[PDB]
Amino acid sequence: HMSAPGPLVFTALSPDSLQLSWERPRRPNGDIVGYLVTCEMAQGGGPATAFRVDGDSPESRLTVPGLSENVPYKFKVQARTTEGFGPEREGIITIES
Repeated sequence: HMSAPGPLVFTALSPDSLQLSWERPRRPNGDIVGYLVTCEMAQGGGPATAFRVDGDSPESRLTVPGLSENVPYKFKVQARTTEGFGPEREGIITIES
């Protein structure tokens, strides 16, 4: 999926927050203007948080708070282009300590 963001890289910062990073799509389908990051418990049924990332970068980083430990979170990152959204890159992360 070359139009999708690179694989998500999770850097857990604390019991309740992590940094998510991703490389821009190797082959964007359109002009990337930002990203959409959506976070929710992987098990579903939970609240989702959407983060609108403004702009593009070879690698983008986002700190995502309001998490918890021992709960897998599913992150979905899509490039925002001038024409729409690119395909999602998904990544699941659990923070333990």
